Amino acid sequence: KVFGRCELAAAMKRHGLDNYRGYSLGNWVCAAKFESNFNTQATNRNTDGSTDYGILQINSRWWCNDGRTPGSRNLCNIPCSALLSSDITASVNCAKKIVSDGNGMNAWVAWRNRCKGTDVQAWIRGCRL
Repeated sequence: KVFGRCELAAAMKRHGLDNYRGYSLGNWVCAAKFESNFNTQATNRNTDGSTDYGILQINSRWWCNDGRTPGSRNLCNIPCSALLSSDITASVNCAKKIVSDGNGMNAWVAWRNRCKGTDVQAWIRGCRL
């Protein structure tokens, strides 16, 4: 599913991401934009052989099982394919764990490089939330 911007913001808000570990909603929407272009089915292979899955491009090295990332963990206790569903529940719950791991949103390199320090509130401008 490709979410609309305000559609995704609402879903993220419902699932409790708005100010989760202090990160306003627009941080999460901005991250989603640059990680997946709001596409739940997005996948990307990393150089180390791990793969990123879903709207927030959650990596199989640590967070989900895909059966093909040697020596990896599955800390969200989910198959990586759950991260591609049109229902973002698994992506959001897993993101909660990731952002809690000590580096906050810096865990998402695109957030650090493209969102951090910008006017992220723009991402939710005009949305009925």
